[PDB]
Amino acid sequence: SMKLQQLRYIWEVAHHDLNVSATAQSLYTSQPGISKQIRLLEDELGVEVFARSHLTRVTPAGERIIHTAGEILRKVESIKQIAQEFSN
Amino acid sequence: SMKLQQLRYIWEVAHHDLNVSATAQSLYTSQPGISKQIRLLEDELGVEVFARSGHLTRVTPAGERIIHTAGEILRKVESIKQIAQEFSNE
Repeated sequence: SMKLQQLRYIWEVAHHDLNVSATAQSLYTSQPGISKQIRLLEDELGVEVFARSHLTRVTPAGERIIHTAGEILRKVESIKQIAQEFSN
Repeated sequence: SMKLQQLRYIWEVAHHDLNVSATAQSLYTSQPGISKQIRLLEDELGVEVFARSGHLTRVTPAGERIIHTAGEILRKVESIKQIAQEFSNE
């Protein structure tokens, strides 16, 4: 049930200073879409990635999950590079 | 557009002797769904992960590399679930 897009969203929200609207604008998607997908992720993981009030901070569990999400996204980039190397 | 589900599929087909129906049986999904999702993945990457003949015959040279990275990705996904479990129960 966990989606790469969900991992992309939490990584991008964290690197746009927890501003979901700015994240939405840069990823050319809606703010409700991002929020709903993050909430689906958190329900499945049973932990919250961000503290809310506005998002205020990344939680201790969130710091770990986002860091691993970044590793996953770099490996997805590695797959595209492998594909480019074995084609024209 | 690349999906975690597609990385799981190419990994499991590779570890089920390239038998897509056996792979479907283990994952509790349909064989046509799996074959179509792998094809979409190969369309997006522009290379085949498996050589074809009517049946899949072998993993391609790019396929060996891509499946290996897919395995790394799946294990990192498992670690996120492990991290979440340890914090939700603290």
